[PDB]
Amino acid sequence: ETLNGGITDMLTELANFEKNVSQAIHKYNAYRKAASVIAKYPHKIKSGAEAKKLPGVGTKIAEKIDEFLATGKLRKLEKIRQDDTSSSINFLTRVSGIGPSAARKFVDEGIKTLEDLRKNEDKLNHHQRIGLKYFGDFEKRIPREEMLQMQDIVLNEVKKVDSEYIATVCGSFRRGAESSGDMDVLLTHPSFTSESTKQPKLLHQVVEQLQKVHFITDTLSKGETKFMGVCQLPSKNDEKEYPHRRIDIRLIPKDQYYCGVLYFTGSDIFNKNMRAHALEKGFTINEYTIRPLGVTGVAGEPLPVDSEKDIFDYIQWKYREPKDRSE
DNA sequence: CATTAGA
DNA sequence: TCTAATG
Ligand code: NA
Ligand code: NA
Repeated sequence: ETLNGGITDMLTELANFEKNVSQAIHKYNAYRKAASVIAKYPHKIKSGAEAKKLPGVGTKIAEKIDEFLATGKLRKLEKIRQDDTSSSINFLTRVSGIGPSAARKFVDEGIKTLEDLRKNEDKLNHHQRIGLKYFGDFEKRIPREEMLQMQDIVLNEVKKVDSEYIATVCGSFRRGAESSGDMDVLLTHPSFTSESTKQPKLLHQVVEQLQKVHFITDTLSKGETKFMGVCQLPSKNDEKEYPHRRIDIRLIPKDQYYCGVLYFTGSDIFNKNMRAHALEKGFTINEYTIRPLGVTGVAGEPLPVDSEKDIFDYIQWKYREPKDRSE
């Protein structure tokens, strides 16, 4: 957690670079299992050889660990950190819609900068267009203050469209959080579940409602169950307009709402931990259901959930407010 | 780990 | 269809 800090830090810098800059899946997959285990290690790594005794650590990484142990730096790391090209890839990538794949391509074409991007908006598809368009706003965190405003809006229209709809703002926002990266709305309706063959309109209707009143201002992607777009708070009695914020709404079969809601609320850790608990308690939990575990090894049979409570009860735990779903 | 776009 | 990109 800190005893192995720079080493795992370096290890991860390395990993990242294989993946994005080069296309070295393996190498990259390498650096990471390494960084995974040396991080688990209970003692201060004093040398290569020592590290070396670990699973995943090879001659390769070892060598690296020595140089870094020996001197506060690594050359390769020093070179990459300099390198224009690899620098560029790191940057473009920050643009929603721009992955490494495209990052690479643009670069080799000569688009390195943000400006570069503009002069060639034409080489970009929609997503990247918006991504570029709202680059600055997309990077800004979302105040809880704002979040409450946003939330207030969505729940409102959603209702007006159908009073039978159930929506939930999941994420850190849900768990207290003073800020947030983007709004996630979990949605379901009673006429939509595991069997009942869809009703795409169900998503569509609300997306529409939202655009109608000007909340959603762009669409990154609209499918029949997942909409990914852009929103914005009505810039009041002017002098101050709001940022463009990413937003995603997802339709869920009423019959899996809670797991889904559980899950999305996180935290990444509470999950696992909650996840690990249900196992002993003779169960299984994933994004959608909860299945009693059978002896033969595994087993199935989706248990009936009407609230986040049902889940807890099931596994006989303490209903934990979201606020405290921190770990 | 799954869904949407794209070409 | 495969492949990319967010989540
Ligand atoms: Na080893
Ligand atoms: Na990006």
